[PDB]
Amino acid sequence: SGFRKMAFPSGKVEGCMVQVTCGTTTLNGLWLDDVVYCPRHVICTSEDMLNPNYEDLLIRKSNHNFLVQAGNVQLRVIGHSMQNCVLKLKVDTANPKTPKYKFVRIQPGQTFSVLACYNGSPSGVYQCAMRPNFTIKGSFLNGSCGSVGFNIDYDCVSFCYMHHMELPTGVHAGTDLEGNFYGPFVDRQTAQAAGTDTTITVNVLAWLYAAVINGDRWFLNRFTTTLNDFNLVAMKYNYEPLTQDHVDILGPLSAQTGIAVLDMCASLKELLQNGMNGRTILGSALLEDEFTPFDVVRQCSGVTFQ
Amino acid sequence: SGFRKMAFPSGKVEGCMVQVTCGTTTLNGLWLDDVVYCPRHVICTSEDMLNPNYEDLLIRKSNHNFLVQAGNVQLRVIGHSMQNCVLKLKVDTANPKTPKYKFVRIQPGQTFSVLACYNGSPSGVYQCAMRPNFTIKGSFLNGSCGSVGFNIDYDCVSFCYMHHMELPTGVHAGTDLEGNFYGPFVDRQTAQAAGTDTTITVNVLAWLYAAVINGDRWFLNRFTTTLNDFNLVAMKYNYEPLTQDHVDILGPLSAQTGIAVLDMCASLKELLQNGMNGRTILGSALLEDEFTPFDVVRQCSGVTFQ
Ligand SMILES: O=C(c1cc(=O)[nH]c(=O)[nH]1)N1CCC(c2ccc(Cl)c(Cl)c2)CC1
Ligand SMILES: O=C(c1cc(=O)[nH]c(=O)[nH]1)N1CCC(c2ccc(Cl)c(Cl)c2)CC1
Repeated sequence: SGFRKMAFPSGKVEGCMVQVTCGTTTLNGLWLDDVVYCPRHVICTSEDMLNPNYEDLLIRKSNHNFLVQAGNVQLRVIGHSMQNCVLKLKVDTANPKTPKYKFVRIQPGQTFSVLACYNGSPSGVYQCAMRPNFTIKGSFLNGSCGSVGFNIDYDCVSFCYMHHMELPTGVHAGTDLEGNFYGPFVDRQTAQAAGTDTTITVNVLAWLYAAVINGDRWFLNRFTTTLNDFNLVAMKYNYEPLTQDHVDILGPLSAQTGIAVLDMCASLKELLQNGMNGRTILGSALLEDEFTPFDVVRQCSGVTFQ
Repeated sequence: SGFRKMAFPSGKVEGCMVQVTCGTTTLNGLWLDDVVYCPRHVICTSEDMLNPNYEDLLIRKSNHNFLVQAGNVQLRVIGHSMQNCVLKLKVDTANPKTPKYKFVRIQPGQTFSVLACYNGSPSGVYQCAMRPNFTIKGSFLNGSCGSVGFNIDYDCVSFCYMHHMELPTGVHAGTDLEGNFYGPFVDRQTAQAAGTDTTITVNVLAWLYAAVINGDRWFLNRFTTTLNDFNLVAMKYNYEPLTQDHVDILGPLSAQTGIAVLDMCASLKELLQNGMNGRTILGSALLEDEFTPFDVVRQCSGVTFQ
């Protein structure tokens, strides 16, 4: 038993991280087969950051302007191209540590692991969720651009996020690995604001099921509610509305605990209206929304990876 | 910026995990050079667990009773011995992925990363602290014994924990890698209780400095206090007393923020006496004590590893 913010093991990703330098700008790249992927703003200088014309900036570069290092080994760049907001550098050596991988775009409410890197060297791993406003609440310092987010399904790494920038409010924005931003952001150093965030309701319910599995039961009651009665209260508290698909997704956790989803919703309704009265749930005094139903199942029933 | 529960990258450890089977009992082992380390209770059966005589149980075993698998490859066991509560299995092949490593015993209040494993396969990584009562608040299911805890200093993995059991209250107990338990526990299935836990004060202060670094300042004031006046309040709230060594350890965070340690103690004194009034610090509504001063520095100033 127990419940922790658990990240995926990062070994398969650590061997794909490299350092990319162009001019006096250095950041991280992702080396898969014979291509290195990195944020295209590596080709900017101080004068360009405010209103860069990336087509102009790239045509003025040649392959030898790009220094790629995998630890000690230098990788020879033999080609470059731009795909949306990511740069693809063709190199002369295929990465022998390339795992089975795919590029997926995730949805708000989904979670993934971030391998934070500096100078091509992995520094730490943590779990976060994609917020409804398409930002993530990460932990990133200068030099972290090009760090990636990923999930592991069996033996396959699904890359879903490449880090590009920090917004003024301290949250983070980036792209999928095809270079398309999450959210309405662009890779220029203008002041951009994220939309208002909401709480991910299906995740809060999954976390309450994890609490019950671990012996925290004080918030339960025998009331029930309907989807529509719940959603009326949820919207008042800036909670995402709950759909029938969400109910179905929680099925396995309902089955395992014997507490119907709409029963659990009645408990949540109560917690939203009267607070938690200085009591805690799984060691938190706030309702946690960055565990998916799948995260809970994986941690409270146990699945490994190859 | 930002602040997350960040674990060390686990790649260097993932390649040392193997599966150990003896009879119908299977758990995880740690394969370094030509030795596999695992909890000695792998040699117990249902009849033995309550009052095992490990010397008796081991003399009745031969090398061929131990099945060790590294993925597909079977490792031939060519010798066995017991060192305190860990079993050492000599195998015919040295692990080619053995990192630079050392075995260290950590102190209460220190943090480390746990690589949770099942059937020799890494499942997740998370950060925890060694509690003052020598337990950890982990997340472990059946089959997790032999999972290890570690820190990474530069290129060197310091192994500090091997998982042995879950106590009745849902917390976890284990040994260092020399097989000596943390705390007053023994590897038998008797009911054992942990002592009362306390809050790790130097860690709470480090976390308040991280909050200031990240722009949460609402709890500051201009009061100051003395070590002895603070410790009188701390003991009333089940907080570990604060020493001059702790003050010195926080120096770099005092320097970076311009807030003297005893000033920060006055803020903590206030938070303990009046609570947080439904305000939050770094996204928590409780005082967090599982980040060391070194954890904060690493995350709020940036250090990588080789
Ligand atoms: O490395 C970081 C960084 C990331 C982070 O999350 N937090 C932090 O403090 N620093 N940089 C700041 C953004 C910079 C940039 C330059 C040019 C463009 Cl066009 C854009 Cl969009 C961004 C590159 C350098
Ligand atoms: O794998 C787990 C496990 C760990 C955990 O943390 N949580 C959970 O639910 N299960 N086991 C329970 C302890 C068992 C044991 C058997 C014999 C002895 Cl002598 C001892 Cl001391 C312990 C081995 C199997």
